Amino acid sequence: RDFGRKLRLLSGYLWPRGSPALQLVVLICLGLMGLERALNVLVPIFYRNIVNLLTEKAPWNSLAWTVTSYVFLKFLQGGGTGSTGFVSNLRTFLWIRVQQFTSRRVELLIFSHLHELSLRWHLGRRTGEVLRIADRGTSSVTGLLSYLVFNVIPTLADIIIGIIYFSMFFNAWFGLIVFLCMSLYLTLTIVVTEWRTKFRRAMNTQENATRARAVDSLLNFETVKYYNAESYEVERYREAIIKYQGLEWKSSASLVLLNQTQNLVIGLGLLAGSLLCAYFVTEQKLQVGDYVLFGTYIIQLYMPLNWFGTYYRMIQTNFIDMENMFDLLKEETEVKDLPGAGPLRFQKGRIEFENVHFSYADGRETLQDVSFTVMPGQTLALVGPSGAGKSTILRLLFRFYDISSGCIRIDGQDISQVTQASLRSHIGVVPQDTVLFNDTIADNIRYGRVTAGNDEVEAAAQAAGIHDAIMAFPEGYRTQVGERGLKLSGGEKQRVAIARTILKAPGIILLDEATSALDTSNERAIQASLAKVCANRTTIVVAHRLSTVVNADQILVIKDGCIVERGRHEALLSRGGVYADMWQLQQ
Amino acid sequence: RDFGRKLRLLSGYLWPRGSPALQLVVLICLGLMGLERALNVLVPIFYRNIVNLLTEKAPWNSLAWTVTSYVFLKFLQGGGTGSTGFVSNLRTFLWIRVQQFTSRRVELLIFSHLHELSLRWHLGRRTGEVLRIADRGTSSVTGLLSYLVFNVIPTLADIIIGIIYFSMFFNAWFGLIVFLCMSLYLTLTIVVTEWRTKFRRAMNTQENATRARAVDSLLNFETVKYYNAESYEVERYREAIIKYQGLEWKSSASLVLLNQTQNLVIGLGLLAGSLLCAYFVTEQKLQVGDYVLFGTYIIQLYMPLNWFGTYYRMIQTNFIDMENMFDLLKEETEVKDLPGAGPLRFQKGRIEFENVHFSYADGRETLQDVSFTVMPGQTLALVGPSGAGKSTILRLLFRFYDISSGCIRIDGQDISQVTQASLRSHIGVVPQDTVLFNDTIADNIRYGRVTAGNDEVEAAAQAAGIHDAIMAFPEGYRTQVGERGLKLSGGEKQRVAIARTILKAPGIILLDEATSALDTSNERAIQASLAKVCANRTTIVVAHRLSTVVNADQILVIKDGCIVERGRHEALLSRGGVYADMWQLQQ
Ligand SMILES: N[C@@H](CCC(=O)N[C@@H](CS)C(=O)NCC(=O)O)C(=O)O
Ligand SMILES: N[C@@H](CCC(=O)N[C@@H](CS)C(=O)NCC(=O)O)C(=O)O
Repeated sequence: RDFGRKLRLLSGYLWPRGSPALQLVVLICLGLMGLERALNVLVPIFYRNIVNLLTEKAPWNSLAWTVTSYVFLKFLQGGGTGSTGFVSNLRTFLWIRVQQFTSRRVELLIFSHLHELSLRWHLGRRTGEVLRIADRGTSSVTGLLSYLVFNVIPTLADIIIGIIYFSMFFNAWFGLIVFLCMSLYLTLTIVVTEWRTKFRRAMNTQENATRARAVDSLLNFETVKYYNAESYEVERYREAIIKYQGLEWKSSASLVLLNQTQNLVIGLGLLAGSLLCAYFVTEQKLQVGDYVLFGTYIIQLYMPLNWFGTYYRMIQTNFIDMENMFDLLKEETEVKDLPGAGPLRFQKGRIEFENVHFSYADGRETLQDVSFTVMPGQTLALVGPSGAGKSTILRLLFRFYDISSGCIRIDGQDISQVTQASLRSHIGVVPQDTVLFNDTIADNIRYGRVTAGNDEVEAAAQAAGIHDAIMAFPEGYRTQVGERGLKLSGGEKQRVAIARTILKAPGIILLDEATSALDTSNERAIQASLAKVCANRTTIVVAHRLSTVVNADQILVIKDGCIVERGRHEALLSRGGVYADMWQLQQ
Repeated sequence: RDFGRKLRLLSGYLWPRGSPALQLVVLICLGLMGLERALNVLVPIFYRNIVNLLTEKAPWNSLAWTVTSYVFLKFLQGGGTGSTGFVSNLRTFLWIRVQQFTSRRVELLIFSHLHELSLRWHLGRRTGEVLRIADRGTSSVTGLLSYLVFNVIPTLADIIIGIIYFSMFFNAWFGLIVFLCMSLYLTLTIVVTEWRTKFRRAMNTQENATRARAVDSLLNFETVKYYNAESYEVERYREAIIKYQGLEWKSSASLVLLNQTQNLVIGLGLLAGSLLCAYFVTEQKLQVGDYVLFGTYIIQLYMPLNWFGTYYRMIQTNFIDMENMFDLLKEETEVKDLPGAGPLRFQKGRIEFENVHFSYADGRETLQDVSFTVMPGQTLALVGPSGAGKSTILRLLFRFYDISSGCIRIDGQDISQVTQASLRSHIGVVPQDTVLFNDTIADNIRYGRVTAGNDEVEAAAQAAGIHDAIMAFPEGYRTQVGERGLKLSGGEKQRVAIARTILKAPGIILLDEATSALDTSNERAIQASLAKVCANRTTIVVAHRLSTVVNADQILVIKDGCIVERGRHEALLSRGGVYADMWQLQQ
């Protein structure tokens, strides 16, 4: 039933293909499992020997030695519920290390491969669902291995070994009795389990619904604002509670029924076995100790079978979760890749366009036959209505999609024939809302270059005029910054964005202006700093204000993928066309 | 150790003081617990009888009947791990019903009392934390009762009963042996359960930190935007994983030690008992069956005492959660309430203000000596800068806070000592951002009156001009609406707000103008509807546009708690004051 490939993948993930100091640990763990399985069978034999020696008035010495050996063996073996003895504890003590190793490896792998994807897929689904999928996937990879290997194979092996022992060394009917009892136990526990899976899921769905209902009567506090509607909400909560309680009652009972069907089957068992053994004993066919041996063996072999239910249920789920996570990882639809080879030669920073058409969505087209060429060092600007074309062309400048038709070349070299690393390193981008994550300002600034020391940080503090503002803070570089720490203003995060821009030392500045209201002096200082970092550097600015455009060397207007102005600035001044639009935009 | 009052409260919650059909259930459950405890002691006596009868070659009939009785008894008693037998399953089968009843009652109580609170407390902390506190509180109330009553008292009772039995009917030294073994087991379990507690909490904190770290590398997709910072994020994740794995390893190692300290104190005890019993057997002081009897009793005590060991931590945690939930319920910070008695009768709706002072924050004061009086049917309006005073006075019209100093009267009756029910019933309020929860629009409309039938819904749909939209939707009143369903426009939700306003049919309309830009024809239709619902009804409107002011009878301007305009509409037009502000607002 397609289990072959599944088990092959599980085996692949089991063996630590890496460090050679862990295969020895795995071998030791398997040997310990084998020793535990042997002890589990050979303890009752010593119990029977003790009883037999006691019933024939043996001398004290042999009795003492045998009882000491039996007690030591019981201590080594699981002295109850399987998972108590010394052997199982050592097995856990090594498997924790091996499990941590494998979980770390798989988690790093999935994290890196998920981070390697493109943007469209990352906007396709929300982050919470995918993070939950990943966490459940790694938890399943560990737990399914643990559950199967160390709780479902040992139990079946114990069952088979006990059947063989009873059929060979004890009699010919006890084997049949045990086999029938265990077969009935297994099949009944399996079915009952499916019926219960049904009535249960329905309980989890109802619980999720009744929990979601509760939130929207505490997060939507308009009840009193509208009317005296406390009674209505109370009644609705009562009805939801009633439904959930009914489903819960049905579930819990299924469990009581699985539990008792089991406690019966094992019992019809004991009876049959105990009655037959007693009858065989009373006619000198067996010994006294055989009775206690059979009782102890049946009890001890039934002991780890009490959870087969939970185990079926889970070994299933975790398989579904593994399917989901492997489907996530196996996806190869990440079409933003690179050619076979070819670095980038950033000679001077030439940018050219040749009738490029692109539409980020489907159905209709937004950008078509856009063509313009910018001399290096000139601060070209883009203006237009409230549209998404500006952001689109911003992204195609940054190799964030794949152009459907056209060509984008830089310095006489196509950007589609080079790796993303150099092209993205040479360009610094300032977004509208520069949001930062939870860390100190020191690593925030060093985020520009990992190998750059604090010398570049001091240089940036001197250059960007942030030294006085930074040292004004009494907490120093170890200040708690972010949503966890203190809040900052928009101007401050723009300033730190310029700081990391100077850290980058880029070749092109594809900056986007923020729309924050501020005094003209601070904005002019910011623009002066931007000019002094983009001096003798290509610059593209997107804004709705003419202050940055009046001194700009070239201005373009985009109207649904159309450009109607070109040439030098004096030509546009002499046009006298939408210059009315510029006049009415100036005020 | 302060346990007395806590146990008294637990006893209070245990007995269902309500319906008379559950006292019988509780009595039956306690009787079943007692019967289980008796069986758990009296089974090994039958085992010893069987062995003794087998060793003296008893006749077959007595042996068969005794063995059948013993097997039946084992089936009735827990045939392993305590929670398997028929008796325990029946106890669960009734406790599920009683637990559902008590949980439902406590949850409804806490929900209603929490919903009765005021607003400032609800802005003191977010809803998620308080809801999680409530849910943990109810879960603890159920689980702590279950854990204690049915798994910590029975085990200690079993220990004491076994000690008594061994000291009385068996010998004078087995009691000492068992007592010493059990005392050592308990004390070692307690101490190792504490040291491990520490190391562990540290594991939970580290896990929470690492998990929270992952979300801020997927909700902050700026890595590609800034620079090739995949390596830095991968390294940071690796370091966090390393720290978490170290803490996890320490915790697992601690667990492996508690387990074995136990499996020893049990091994030492069993060794001593078995050796002494065998030596006493070899000198004809005891019987053969006493050996198997002693062996079979220790195993029982051990199962339960194992999981006992664990249950310490949980009783402790929960008692913390119960303390938190009871502290939440005992909170009395609801200062917006009503005097000892006094209903309200609304005649016509006179409103007067006599130099009232109010400050919702602390330190400074915002609203002071505010005085105005509104004739019925006059749409009095407030205007000013970007300030919250307008919303504040909107709130004080609704008895949403307590006036610091002054006098507020409606219809010549002070509102500070009247019931909130009628006072909020006679007044309808239209907010700016009307948020609704997950349900159909039919209930959204019916929200006006719980007792109102569909006849009023049809009449209001005809009156408010919303029937055409209803017929437009092919799903009718049964359309799936809300954030889970399809979205609606701002104009539509304002319209449904007016619809529920007509459902209320109030006497005073403390409406607030919507801040949505829309076609002037729809706005004039909305204004006509508002006039036709506010005809011969008092109205107060807050807006920054002159559309609601041109026809207004009286307009007030707030200047950080100052009012300088008063009089009739012609009077304020002729005053020649902030009329300049009116002209400069128009264009
Ligand atoms: N009756 C189950 C016992 C399994 C069990 O009780 N384990 C706990 C989990 S720690 C459980 O299942 N209780 C909650 C549930 O019903 O799922 C079986 O025989 O497999
Ligand atoms: N040897 C453990 C057995 C109990 C146990 O391990 N139970 C599970 C809970 S189902 C557990 O504790 N695992 C998580 C943990 O280590 O706390 C003890 O004596 O406490």
